[PDB]
Amino acid sequence: CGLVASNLNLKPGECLRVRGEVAPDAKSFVLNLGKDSNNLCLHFNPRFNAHGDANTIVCNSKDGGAWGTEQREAVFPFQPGSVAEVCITFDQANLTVKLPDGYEFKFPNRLNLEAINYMAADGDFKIKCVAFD
Amino acid sequence: GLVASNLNLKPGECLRVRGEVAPDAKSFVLNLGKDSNNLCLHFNPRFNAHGDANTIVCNSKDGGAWGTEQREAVFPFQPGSVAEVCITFDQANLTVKLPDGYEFKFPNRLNLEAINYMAADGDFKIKCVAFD
Ligand SMILES: CO[C@@H]1O[C@H](C(=O)O)[C@@H](O[C@@H]2O[C@H](CO)[C@H](O)[C@H](O)[C@H]2O)[C@H](O)[C@H]1NC(C)=O
Ligand SMILES: CO[C@@H]1O[C@H](C(=O)O)[C@@H](O[C@@H]2O[C@H](CO)[C@H](O)[C@H](O)[C@H]2O)[C@H](O)[C@H]1NC(C)=O
Repeated sequence: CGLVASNLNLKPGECLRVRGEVAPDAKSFVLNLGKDSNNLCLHFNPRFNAHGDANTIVCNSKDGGAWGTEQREAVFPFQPGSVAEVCITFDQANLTVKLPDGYEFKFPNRLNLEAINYMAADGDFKIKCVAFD
Repeated sequence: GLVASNLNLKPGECLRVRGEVAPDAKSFVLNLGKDSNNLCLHFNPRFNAHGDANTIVCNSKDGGAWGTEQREAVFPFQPGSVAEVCITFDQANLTVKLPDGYEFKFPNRLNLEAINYMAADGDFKIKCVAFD
């Protein structure tokens, strides 16, 4: 397991910037956001080739230790052996993951927490920089 | 304040922390090590705290026990402004680079093969954390 950050006081509107390195042999990587490891309002999992998925982003929530229903997208703006930057924010309705080029993924806010307190990276993704602004 | 785990910061690698020092700051803390009980560096600039003023306080914590405290004479921090600190370590010392060109060494007393844990506290709002 990779970088774990807690006591982030990320309130609605505030923006979490993460820059990291995608491994050359990347099958998938994971960015987890929420209250703690059992309460995730966003499980952001780009799968190059993993768990039956190829070049597909799988988003989900985890509520009280229980996974929710997976949501899949068409576009896949990630490539192995490269640098990936995401800007993440949320409001009462959705979590939004923005990519520099203009890509924008919305995931429904299923947990409705006051803040994002927890971030964890996993899989083939080496976090290089985290910024709160 | 912010807590980071599984940093896996190896010797020679550099940890960059940028933050916002409160206008009425009394003190803030950067803790580095294995966990809250095992700190190879307790970095504690004191503006107006524990009877001290404009003093950089450093110490270690080994198995819950504070080590022998040390202090630097300079103080390149100024409340109500942005401050950046860069930390690295070898087997002998931790090297802390301060904003205004200043740099000092704190003896490596914990014999860890990596820094895996960081905790911020006090009047210091972290804005950026970088690893390389
Ligand atoms: C059988 O379908 C597959 O089920 C697995 C599973 O372990 O249940 C799914 O993989 C997990 O997905 C969650 C998020 O929902 C998380 O990413 C875990 O790390 C995965 O192990 C998988 O999505 C699913 N595959 C399909 C239906 O394509
Ligand atoms: C006179 O000794 C003083 O003891 C206090 C104490 O509470 O034990 C010291 O304050 C602590 O310092 C450690 C690091 O050394 C850490 O910062 C704690 O948060 C503080 O409570 C104080 O530094 C010390 N004064 C001296 C030795 O000048």
